[PDB]
Amino acid sequence: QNITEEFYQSTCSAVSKGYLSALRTGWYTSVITIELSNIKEPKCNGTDAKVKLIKQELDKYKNAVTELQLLMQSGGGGSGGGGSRFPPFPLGVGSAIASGVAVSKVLHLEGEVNKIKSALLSTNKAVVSLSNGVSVLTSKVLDLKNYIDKQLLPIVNKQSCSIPPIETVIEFQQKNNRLLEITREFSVNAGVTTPVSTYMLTNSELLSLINDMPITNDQKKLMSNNVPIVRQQSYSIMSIIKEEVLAYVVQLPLYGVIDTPCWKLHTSPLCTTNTKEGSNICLTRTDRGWYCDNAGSVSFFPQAETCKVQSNRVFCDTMNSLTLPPEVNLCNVDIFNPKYDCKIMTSKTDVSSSVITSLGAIVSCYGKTKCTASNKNRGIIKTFSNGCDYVSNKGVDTVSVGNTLYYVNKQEGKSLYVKGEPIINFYDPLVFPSDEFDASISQVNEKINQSLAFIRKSDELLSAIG
Amino acid sequence: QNITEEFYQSTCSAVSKGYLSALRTGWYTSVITIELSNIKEPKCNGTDAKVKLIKQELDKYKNAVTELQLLMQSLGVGSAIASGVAVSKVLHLEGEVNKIKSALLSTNKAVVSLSNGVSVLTSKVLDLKNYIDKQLLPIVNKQSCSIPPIETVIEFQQKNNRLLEITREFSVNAGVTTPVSTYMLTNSELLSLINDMPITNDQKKLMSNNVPIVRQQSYSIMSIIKEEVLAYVVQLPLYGVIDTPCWKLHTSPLCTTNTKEGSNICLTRTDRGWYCDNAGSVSFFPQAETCKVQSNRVFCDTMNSLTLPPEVNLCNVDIFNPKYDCKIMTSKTDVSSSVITSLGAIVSCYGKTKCTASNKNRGIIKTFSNGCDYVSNKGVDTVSVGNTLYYVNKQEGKSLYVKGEPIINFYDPLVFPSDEFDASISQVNEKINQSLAFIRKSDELLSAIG
Amino acid sequence: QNITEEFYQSTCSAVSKGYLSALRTGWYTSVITIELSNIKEPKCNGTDAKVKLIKQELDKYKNAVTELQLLMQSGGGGSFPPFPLGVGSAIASGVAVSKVLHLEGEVNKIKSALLSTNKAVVSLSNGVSVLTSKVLDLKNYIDKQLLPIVNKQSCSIPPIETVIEFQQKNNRLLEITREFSVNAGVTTPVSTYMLTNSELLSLINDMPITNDQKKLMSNNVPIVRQQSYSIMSIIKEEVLAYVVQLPLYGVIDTPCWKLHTSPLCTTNTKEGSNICLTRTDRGWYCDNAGSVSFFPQAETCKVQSNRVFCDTMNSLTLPPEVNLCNVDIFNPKYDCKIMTSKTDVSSSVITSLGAIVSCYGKTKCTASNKNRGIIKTFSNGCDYVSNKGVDTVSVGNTLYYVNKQEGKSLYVKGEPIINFYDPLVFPSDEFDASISQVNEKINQSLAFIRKSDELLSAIG
Repeated sequence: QNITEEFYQSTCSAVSKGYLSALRTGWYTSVITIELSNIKEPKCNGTDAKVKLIKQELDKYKNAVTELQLLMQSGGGGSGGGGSRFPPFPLGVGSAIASGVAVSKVLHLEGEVNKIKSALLSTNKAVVSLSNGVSVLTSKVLDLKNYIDKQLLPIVNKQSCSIPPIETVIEFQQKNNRLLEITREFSVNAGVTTPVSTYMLTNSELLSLINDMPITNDQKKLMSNNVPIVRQQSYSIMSIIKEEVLAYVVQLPLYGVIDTPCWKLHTSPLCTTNTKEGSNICLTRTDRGWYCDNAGSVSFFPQAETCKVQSNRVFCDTMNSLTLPPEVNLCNVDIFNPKYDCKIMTSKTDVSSSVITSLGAIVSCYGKTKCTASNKNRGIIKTFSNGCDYVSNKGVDTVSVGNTLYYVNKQEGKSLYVKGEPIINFYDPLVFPSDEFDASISQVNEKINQSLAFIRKSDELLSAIG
Repeated sequence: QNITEEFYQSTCSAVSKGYLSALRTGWYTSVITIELSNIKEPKCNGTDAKVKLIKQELDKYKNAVTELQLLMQSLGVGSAIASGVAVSKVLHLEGEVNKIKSALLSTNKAVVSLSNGVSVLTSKVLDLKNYIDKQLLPIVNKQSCSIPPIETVIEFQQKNNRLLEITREFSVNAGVTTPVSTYMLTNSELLSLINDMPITNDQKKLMSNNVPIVRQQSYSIMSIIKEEVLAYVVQLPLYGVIDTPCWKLHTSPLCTTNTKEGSNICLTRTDRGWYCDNAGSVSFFPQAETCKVQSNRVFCDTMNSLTLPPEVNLCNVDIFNPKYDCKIMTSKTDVSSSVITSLGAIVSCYGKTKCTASNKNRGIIKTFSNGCDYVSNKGVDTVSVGNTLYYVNKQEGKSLYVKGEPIINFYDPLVFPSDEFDASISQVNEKINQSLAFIRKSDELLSAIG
Repeated sequence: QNITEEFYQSTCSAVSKGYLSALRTGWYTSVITIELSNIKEPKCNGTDAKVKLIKQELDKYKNAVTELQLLMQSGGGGSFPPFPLGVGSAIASGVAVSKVLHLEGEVNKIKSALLSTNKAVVSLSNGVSVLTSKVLDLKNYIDKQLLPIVNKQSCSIPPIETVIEFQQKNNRLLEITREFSVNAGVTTPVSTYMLTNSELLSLINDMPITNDQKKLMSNNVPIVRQQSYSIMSIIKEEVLAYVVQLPLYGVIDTPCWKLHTSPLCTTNTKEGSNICLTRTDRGWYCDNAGSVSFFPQAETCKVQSNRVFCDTMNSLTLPPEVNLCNVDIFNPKYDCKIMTSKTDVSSSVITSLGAIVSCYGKTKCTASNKNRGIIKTFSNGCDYVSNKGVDTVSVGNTLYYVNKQEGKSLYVKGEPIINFYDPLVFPSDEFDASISQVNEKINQSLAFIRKSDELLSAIG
């Protein structure tokens, strides 16, 4: 690839370029089914150890079915059970599984299970048009019902217990295990699971489902090569168990935006060094996070949690995002530019830290803190002094600030240092607004203008009073 | 249940009513036990395949016992497991292990009163002592290793598995696991425990019907391995508040819409989250991540709650009431966003952003103007703001739009305190009045210089 | 373990002393390997039930190998609080080792290291020298015990013991693959499948630490597992290799103390006409190489007995004089960090051996003993109760349980400093301020009132 990075000395920030987008823009819902045996508790006067084992396994099957019935009588969510942390203040709140739960609700209607049974009578992969009009893919991943009714029931519902061969015991355990594990995952998660396990959907099943999705060939390639990330961004929703059938909705991500350029903004505090003790003013860019070009705008992801990087491919999730004009990138070229009100925040908090970037490290070293960049073999190679500086991952293994040792990413590429005057040095510290939790260049310049003009006016008055 | 929803246009915020409470006020603790074999590494001379398998499984068991021994001893702020830890510290005191042990010699369910006066159900859930001693100790740990049946191999793996899985769960969770897994306590065991608890039949019905949520809000606490017994404490919620009115507050930014650049002021209700009536007060859950909803039933932990006067609800009906000072934030951040409510969607559309509500068949069914607006989930499937597509909840209910003047209009922007990250109506009013007072001091002074 | 506690009425805060540090100062990485058989699909034309079971298990093995192959192509890793806290890269070390392992010829380096032995130090290319372990040899069992049975154009019938034993051996590979597949190749905590308990203990023995540190890690294996990563690296050349990244506790046994804070508001009669002040420096503090390591997110720190396992990457380095904020809040050497508001609601903080209660407004705030009932009804303000005869603390509809840990606590009487502040000069919405910054704003507002009022007074 060409992963590049730029450090701006003027603003104590860095931008990593060269990444390729994979944005989650929508959802694809599918229905997965397991055929279950009707079957009852064994009427079988039996005493052999193999009979005991088969009966124990049939009890595990029966209890799993019971526990899934309990799960179905509260099936999906109440827009779930529960949700993630309230999005940060600017962002919005969504209902992640509203789509899959909408499908799960339809499955609860009477006669729906019968529609699905009669489309999978002959085959394992069929489309069904539900009552509400939506057509869904429907899979049968496991046929217990056949195995128990043909191999097991003939030996347990006589009254006198045909002794099984040990191979039948082992085989029945093998088949029953997936139902058991699906039920465990559902019971401990209130019927909604993420990520989607290999029990909920195997690799072969997921790849077949991906190949049947209404997406492009490039989208199918991207999803197939990145099954782990897809599982990370998927939900399995318990829906129903009736008519000798278990049905759950699997909700796969839909990567509507692909291959658009992304970049990542890292920010560290930029304080004055020239003064001593509590006389220093600090500003810090606040727009850190991921950016991807998206439909003539920029999709901004401020939480480092909603984006997942493999190599140069950035799988972000549009639900946790803002939409901004392209001019936002001017904050990385001309932070005082007129077209965009670049957002900063201020304080007097004069303490040191370091941010590990994609292929480098930003160090904000203030006061008398030990700030150092070192190599496992050759020793210290860069000794920082007061201010905000940067060191590339080339030839550097660790960055040490205070008593904290950071390892840098040996993910390798080319970084460029853009020398420039720190902008904190352009502000008069007497008229500096040093408690802005969120501000902009225009808002801060506005407050400065106001304070200056008041000093102006009151002095004019105090001179005119002789 | 009749879930209802209201959208206050005046304050850009919605309220979902009709839910019913289940608030955890107490803890019930139970002592789960597994009887074990004092066994040692065996002195058999083996070399057979089935013998090798049984030795492997026995060493799995012995390593699990060793792991559990190395475990057993090695808003506000609270600790959720204080009750269970109290019981666990009781069990470490010598003599109590024998108390439970004799209490379960004959039966598998018992009530035991321990030394510091707590009455706890204790339950033997697995007896590896007797299986190992009667089926698996004879053929092993003598001169040379009589052969086992393959049925014995199968059965010993099947039995040792629960101990092994419990040991793993405790191994990665440092001896405290939540939710309580099915290996710690199966569905049958949990239901029996519930039916034997000293609680109302209302609580028995609620807990029995909502086992997964009970697991969500429970704890398995590793306690002891002594006297050939493994004991852990399971800690279950006691929902001392049931069927009281709960309601959910959703909020979104409310901004001026005209006309140019960054010349707008913004204001947002901050009190969003779950509310439930509780002993003549309102329990507020601000981390609405902590409440779990099944149908119309909201399960919350009161330890994650704040307590408010009932007058807090006035903020929904009249944000300028005298009695309660409604908490808001102010800002200038004029960005488009959307909140997916219980059965609708709030959309705050500002600037060039295109905002839409679409049905899966009719295409777009609403195009939002700049400002704060609402849409019901009747005939709406998705809400699209900018590049973000949200699906709306499809739980059904009735949704009422309460027309009103956006209160951000009532504010003169030239004296608007647009920094207030935590404020209220009256704090903003006080700052507005103070700025006006400074203005008027200067103004009447200069009028007087004539 | 002498846990002591002091409550400071003047500042509505409390310090619990008497703890011992265990700080994650660094990382230790090693490479774990499993030997795998190549094996193609068997194609033996037999249909005995045991043959069926063997071929099913081989299919599970084959799909596991394919899932690991996919995870290799993606790679293990291809890569917050505002108090300026740094932004690290947790698995950068292990990912560096994995990156090296991807290169041509490194697999054969480890393979040649591990023919004669099961544990050996390998020198890979980029100046990395890693301890390598071989923890399962599936290639030998498959190629000796299984392959003759099943690759013969007419498969010999296996004994049932072979079916069961193959399931036993294949289990660990299957479980490791399952863990990796739902975590995108990076799992934490490190499970007993990734690294069993005896394996982890041996790896601990072969770390470059003092025997005291080895004892500490081996006695708190659950904490070590919680603080460790397993990074899938490669499957190729009949070898599966994944990197294990263990915490490295370079600082242990130094003094640690925890600071708890609670809002300190004015009790007076009227309204939200109160001023409120709160120390913002809650969290853990540990002496560290002549400085104080500060952990503001007390979330990041585990506590076992009086030992505090913290991670330095969630910490700030502070001068020792920070502790002076616990003695004189107004001392000039260190500038104590506070916050202010008018926000009037009651809360309670459970300390190590007590409870701070900030009871404001018309709230029922009580402290109860389980056998005696309510033993204190808190009056409006900030107060403290010790666990000596106190079991629970109830504020509003919320019931907190007090820590019953044995120790001694000292109530330190003093005048609440919120009373020193004039409620009209008071800067009452400061999200993150200091004593000095509040004094600065108060002086500025006072000066404005002085000038404005005297000015308009002299206009006779």
